Amino acid sequence: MMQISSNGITRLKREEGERLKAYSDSRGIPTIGVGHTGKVDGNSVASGMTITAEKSSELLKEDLQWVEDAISSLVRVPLNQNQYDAMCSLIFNIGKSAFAGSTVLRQLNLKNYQAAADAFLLWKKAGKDPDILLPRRRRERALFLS
Amino acid sequence: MMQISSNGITRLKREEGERLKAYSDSRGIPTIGVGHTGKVDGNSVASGMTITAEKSSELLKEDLQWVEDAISSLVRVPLNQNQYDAMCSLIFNIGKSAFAGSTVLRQLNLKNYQAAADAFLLWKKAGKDPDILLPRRRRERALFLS
Ligand SMILES: [Cl-]
Ligand SMILES: [Cl-]
Ligand SMILES: [Mg+2]
Ligand SMILES: [Sm+3]
Ligand SMILES: [Sm+3]
Ligand SMILES: [Sm+3]
Repeated sequence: MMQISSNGITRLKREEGERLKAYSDSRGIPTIGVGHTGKVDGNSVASGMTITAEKSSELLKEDLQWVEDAISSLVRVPLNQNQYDAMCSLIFNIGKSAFAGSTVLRQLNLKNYQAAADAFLLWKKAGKDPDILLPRRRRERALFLS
Repeated sequence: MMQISSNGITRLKREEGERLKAYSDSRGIPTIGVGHTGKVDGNSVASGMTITAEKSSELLKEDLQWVEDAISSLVRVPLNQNQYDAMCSLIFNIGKSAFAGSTVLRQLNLKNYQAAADAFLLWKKAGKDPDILLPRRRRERALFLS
């Protein structure tokens, strides 16, 4: 079945940021790679853990299973690989419940692909800045339409 | 099985912050209550949604089930309610994986309850600030020991 591509992983890494040495996120959660909070090689992520870029990518591919599963369960129209990779990036950011209720999903399921692409641009607010995610949304939209 | 107390809910709300009007968090995820990002009454959280404090408590108890499950799974020794409530607050913050690997847990299962309490104070860093969570940890430690 369809899964994120290597291009999709590179682009997502470059939107999210990669950190190959464990750190504490802004809430206090030990994290490594691209948002990996679970174990690595059977150990809890903790200060002192390092990983390779290969490991970071393989951890991300596994952590995306909920995203891929959301696409499979909710999306009822065909997606090309660029569309799929762009959707993975959006959903990994905004989360499953936000995606489930989104205009992106509604439009895609109507086979209104251009309108679905445009509706990425709605997911632009974070905190006190109403458009800080808009550049990322524009890049994802461009990937979708590629 | 054990469950969080009313006092434990009140204290956790104080630590986390409760927001009765939907907002977009620092990452862009629609959120309401005490960190609830899932659906509310069957619908996605979205701008303009407001909930009551009692609904916020209901959603928090739903969102704490993984925390209570983690304590039940991992801790094999007796806990009084204050200890339990403090642990709920720590874990809800640092996550299950971090707790599973922690000195808090290892010490607790050895029945070194004072050493477990003091190990709360290790979970103090977030982002680039080495001690930003220390005041919260001290309050949780005080609850644990009370
Ligand atoms: Cl692993
Ligand atoms: Cl309500
Ligand atoms: Mg799947
Ligand atoms: Sm490999
Ligand atoms: Sm898997
Ligand atoms: Sm500080």
